[PDB]
Amino acid sequence: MLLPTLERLLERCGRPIFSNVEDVRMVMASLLDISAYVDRASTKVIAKPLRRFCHKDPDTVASVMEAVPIDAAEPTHGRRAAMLLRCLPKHSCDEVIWERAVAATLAGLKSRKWDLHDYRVAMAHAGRGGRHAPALAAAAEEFVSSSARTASQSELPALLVILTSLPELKRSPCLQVAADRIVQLSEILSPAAIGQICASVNKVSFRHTAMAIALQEE
Repeated sequence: MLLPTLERLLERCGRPIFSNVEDVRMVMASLLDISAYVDRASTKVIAKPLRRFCHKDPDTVASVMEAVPIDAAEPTHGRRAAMLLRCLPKHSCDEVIWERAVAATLAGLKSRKWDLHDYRVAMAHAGRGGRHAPALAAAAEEFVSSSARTASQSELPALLVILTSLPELKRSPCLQVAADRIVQLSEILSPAAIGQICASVNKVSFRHTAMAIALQEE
């Protein structure tokens, strides 16, 4: 609800200064509630101790997660899910919570009210886990389709990162669809952008003559 109220208590939460379980549980409930309502900078800071207690025990995660639920049609709660997956351990996490987050991400992917970085963050963390439920990647071939309809120079690096990161999408024709978009959008020569395109294409051995000539013209 209030961002600055809970930020000063992080130093007393990561270290067991507040040895009481209930006090840190209420603090973590407030932190999870505000995690949806953050800026682009405090998102990194809030997850520093929360990742540790999330790694500690799935029941500790659930005691706070049920206190503050997660919605998929809202950008802020979609983020809440994103840093949930950020803090979710790759090993000490029950597959039920993983599937619940997967369903939330599915409904959010069909919502698309989230900010542009939310999809990248959620997909990166899902790939980091990668233990179960690749069904999102399934729906991904539609989402990467929808972005391909607009596919402006700003969203193109994120779209191709999403495309070339998923193992199921490595050989999908939407790669060629975005490839022809790159040809049509060859007038944009932003160095960091083309760096991202190169870091996306090099993930696989993608070969396309039009990309080669168009990229090597400049």
